[PDB]
Amino acid sequence: EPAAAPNGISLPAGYKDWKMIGVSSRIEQNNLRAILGNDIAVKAAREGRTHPWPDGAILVKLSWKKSTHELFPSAEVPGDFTQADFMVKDAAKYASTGGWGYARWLGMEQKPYGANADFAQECMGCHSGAKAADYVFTHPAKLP
Amino acid sequence: EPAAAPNGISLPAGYKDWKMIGVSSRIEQNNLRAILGNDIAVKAAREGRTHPWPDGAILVKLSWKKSTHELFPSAEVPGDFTQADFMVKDAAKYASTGGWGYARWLGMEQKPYGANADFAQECMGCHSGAKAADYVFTHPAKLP
Ligand SMILES: [Fe+3]
Ligand SMILES: [Fe+3]
Repeated sequence: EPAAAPNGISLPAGYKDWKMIGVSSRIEQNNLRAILGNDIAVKAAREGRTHPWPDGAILVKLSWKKSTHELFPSAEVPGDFTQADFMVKDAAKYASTGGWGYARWLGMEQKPYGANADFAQECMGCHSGAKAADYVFTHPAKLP
Repeated sequence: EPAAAPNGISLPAGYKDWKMIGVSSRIEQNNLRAILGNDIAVKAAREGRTHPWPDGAILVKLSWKKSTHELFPSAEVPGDFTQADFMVKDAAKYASTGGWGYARWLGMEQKPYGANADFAQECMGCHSGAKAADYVFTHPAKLP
């Protein structure tokens, strides 16, 4: 089992089996990302209950290096897995980080990120830009 | 319910709840895609049972136009939904098209694509390029 994050959050088991909320590509990072969520999160996302997200909602963003497909150079496809970023909603328990518990695990080896238990202030530094949207940038992708 | 594709393939129910296989960005279309699969596909993907894919495997590629996040411009994020493309493995039934049943539904309106029952030959036009990988371009994204 991977080590916990320095703020005590354990790696959510089973996140590879979760349903999709969106996808993204970060230009500046040369990364492709999938955004998944547990069933609490997915229900919320689909029903628009995101002001705030419900307690128990977990979002995960999975990041891979962009490569190009060997048979189809215009297709940018995942290569190396770089990290898994989580946000766990618990309004009471993480009230100091805006009601979310942040945690990141690096690579296939899944080393928990962060020098100490205050690493999540780094997350907050950017995520506070989405404070109006409960610190979540992702808009759930449209599906019929 | 959406109409069946011209070759008789019905839209698979609950595809939006399928597990992820991968993601991609197609430079020449300015889209983002999510590649999901039914549980047969996902089990095959994860175990490397892709030479060939087993009968019953269904892959779906969901496509959105690329948009830029209003709060973070270097993040390309899904805009409008443009199409759902499906490949249904049945080596006997779809022997004429490489053992795969192809089908595409367009837009939020889920209009079946194709002029007639032979529309899949278009798909085979490019997919034949991936014949060494059982006509599947996608390489499952690697996760821990
Ligand atoms: Fe973030
Ligand atoms: Fe295709």
